[PDB]
Amino acid sequence: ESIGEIMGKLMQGEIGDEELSKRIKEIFGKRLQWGYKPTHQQQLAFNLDFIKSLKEMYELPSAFLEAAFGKTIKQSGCYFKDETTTIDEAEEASHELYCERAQIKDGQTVLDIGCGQGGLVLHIAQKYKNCHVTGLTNSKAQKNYILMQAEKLQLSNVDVILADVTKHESDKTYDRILVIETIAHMKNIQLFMKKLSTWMTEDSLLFVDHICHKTFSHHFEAIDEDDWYSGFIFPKGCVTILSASALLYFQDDVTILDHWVVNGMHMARSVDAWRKKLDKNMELAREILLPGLGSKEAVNGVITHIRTFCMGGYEQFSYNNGEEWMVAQMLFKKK
Amino acid sequence: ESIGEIMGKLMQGEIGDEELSKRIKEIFGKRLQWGYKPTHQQQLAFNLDFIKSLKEMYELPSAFLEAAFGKTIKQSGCYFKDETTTIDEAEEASHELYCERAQIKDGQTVLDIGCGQGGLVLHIAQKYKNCHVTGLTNSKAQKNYILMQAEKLQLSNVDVILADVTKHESDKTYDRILVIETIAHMKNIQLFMKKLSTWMTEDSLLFVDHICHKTFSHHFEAIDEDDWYSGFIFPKGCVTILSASALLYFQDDVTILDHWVVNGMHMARSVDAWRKKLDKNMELAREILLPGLGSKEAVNGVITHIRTFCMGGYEQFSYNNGEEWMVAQMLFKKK
Ligand SMILES: C[S@@+](CC[C@H](N)C(=O)[O-])C[C@H]1O[C@@H](n2cnc3c(N)ncnc32)[C@H](O)[C@@H]1O
Ligand SMILES: C[S@@+](CC[C@H](N)C(=O)[O-])C[C@H]1O[C@@H](n2cnc3c(N)ncnc32)[C@H](O)[C@@H]1O
Ligand SMILES: COc1ccc(C[C@@H]2c3cc(O)c(OC)cc3CCN2C)cc1O
Ligand SMILES: COc1ccc(C[C@@H]2c3cc(O)c(OC)cc3CCN2C)cc1O
Ligand SMILES: [Cl-]
Ligand SMILES: [Cl-]
Repeated sequence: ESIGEIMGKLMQGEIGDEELSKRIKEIFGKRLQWGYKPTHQQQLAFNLDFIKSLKEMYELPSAFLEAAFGKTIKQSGCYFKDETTTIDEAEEASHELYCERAQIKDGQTVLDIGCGQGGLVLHIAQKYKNCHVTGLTNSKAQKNYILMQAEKLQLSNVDVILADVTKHESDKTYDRILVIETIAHMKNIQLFMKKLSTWMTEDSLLFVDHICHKTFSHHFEAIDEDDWYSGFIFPKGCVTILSASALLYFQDDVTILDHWVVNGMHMARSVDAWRKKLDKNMELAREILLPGLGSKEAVNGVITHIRTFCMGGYEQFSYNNGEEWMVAQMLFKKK
Repeated sequence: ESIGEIMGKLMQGEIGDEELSKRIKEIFGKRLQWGYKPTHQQQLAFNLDFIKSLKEMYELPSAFLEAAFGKTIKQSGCYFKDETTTIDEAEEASHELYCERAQIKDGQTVLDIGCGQGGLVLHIAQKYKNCHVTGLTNSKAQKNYILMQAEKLQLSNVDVILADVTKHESDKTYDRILVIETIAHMKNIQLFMKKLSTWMTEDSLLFVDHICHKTFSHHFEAIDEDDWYSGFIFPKGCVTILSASALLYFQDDVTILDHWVVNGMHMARSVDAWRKKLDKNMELAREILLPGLGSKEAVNGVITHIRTFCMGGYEQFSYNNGEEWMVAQMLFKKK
């Protein structure tokens, strides 16, 4: 079977969920074989090579997003206490976790880099009325959504910077900088962390949450010629999965204070909840998308892409009961 | 069996080698059970707790040393290419490895912290005639030995500082600072690395080699009431075994450039070679020690201690084909 063949059946809805899950699980299995080395000597050689290599380097309508994601349209791993925890509850729990670990206190200036649909920005703004909370996003649609929500929620302490963070120049500093699942998209990590440090003072803290593998780093890209999945999900080579410890080697400009990981079952439950909600609201979703996409085929294409992302993410993060791919968190101060 | 009972039989030479090895292997096995956590979440919690805790904190005659250790009396893990590599060859190979990884070049000023009997100091001084090489040791006997050897070898580029490194104050800086298996003895790591950084310029490099476990950190101390070994070897709580990654969290004042580990079989072969050489020269060793110790019983005691250290070290570093306890190496520059 060629890529073309599998892609054909997938797009026609000819692959059942069990086969789809099985196929993607196998692809991730091959990544594990690629990444695990026989000795720690070899593991560190592999990991440091990757780290050294790094140092050399249309939008969906909000109504569709509301029908697939949770209440605040969080697009990052959430935190599920119970088997019965809803996605809305898991969003709030994860916001709370970030506030704790980043040591948010009322009255601080807070910058959220790559703030998405602004769930965390709105959470902090509501909980800490004396905080001034700035979201930074490269999407005008996202900025517009956040500002409307802030207006609706009677929040007066929210602003949004519309910028490519890699290009953004400012003299402004913040007490707290948060980066929630944005760093995977950063082409230039060393320069990224350096830039963030220039937006900190001696009293600031930087909190980063990133998708990871516990042991090794990898680009999200085809493992071989049999891998139809990786390039389907990310048609660009624009996504890097750092190991859980990779950022420890990026302390030129910031210094680590604390380090955690969150088991991958939380991410797995997140993507599962999105997949189930999209499935439930499938008819509605196809209706919402049709105007802006132009044809039922183009609508089916976008839905297949998002649904497959969730199915694949489930297999990735649930692998070995969440003990392969997971979420890493780090707290830093400025040098 | 109480500690007293096992200690009694050990001191009388009543425990055969097989039983001795077995007993010590079991003690190390219990340490592994203590250190490995079921999830990476828990592993990082355990490791960060240890790291946070750190941030709150008679001499043997040279003739005896010559009869137990290799030619340069290296008292650190050596590097064995072949099954037939001698300890003398393994000493030289490890010196060479340090020179490569620390990027030693002719003409540099070089400081070796806790230089022991000065094998590395003498190696660098001989190989790089334009280097000025300083050893720092807290032992007058060690200083005296190094200076005599330098005289014998017609070396003019060696000096030795007699100091407790934790108390040593100087304005002098060095192009290269080497720390070979000394950091385990450092009570205050954060302050240690800070002090070293004040002896560096922007052009300096710092190379650290330390005994480690690949996964977790631990004090070298009794694992329970059945552990007669740990306190026998180190009657003080003065030895810490850092994980292979622990020093990544000590980058307040220095920044990592590279990171390696050396499989534990090299250390295992080192202690094995010492044990075999001591055994071969046993009669001679007892003769050498008798004057300064006063009784045959006191001589037997010192020999039992050193021999058991080697037997125990074998089981520790050879555990799981060298993939538990091993040697970590890191290269840093100043912030
Ligand atoms: C996976 S989403 C996480 C969003 C949000 N932090 C959350 O937790 O829901 C990553 C976000 O980074 C944003 N982003 C990616 N590259 C960016 C860049 N160069 N500048 C600014 N934002 C960027 C994307 O628009 C996206 O919303
Ligand atoms: C395990 S030996 C390694 C010696 C040598 N680097 C080698 O590789 O053979 C560690 C050395 O650190 C020295 N040392 C321990 N604490 C010290 C201190 N506070 N100041 C200076 N030297 C110290 C000891 O005297 C000992 O020689
Ligand atoms: C459909 O568009 C998208 C929707 C959501 C995301 C979120 C992104 C993401 C990326 C993954 O590879 C992943 O593995 C399971 C999980 C997640 C969830 C959180 N975050 C880090 C990216 C998209 O590109
Ligand atoms: C007998 O006195 C001693 C002789 C040599 C040492 C060397 C010390 C050491 C300590 C260990 O616990 C160990 O585990 C196997 C191995 C080694 C070899 C290298 N170095 C890091 C310490 C002593 O206290
Ligand atoms: Cl990320
Ligand atoms: Cl050490």
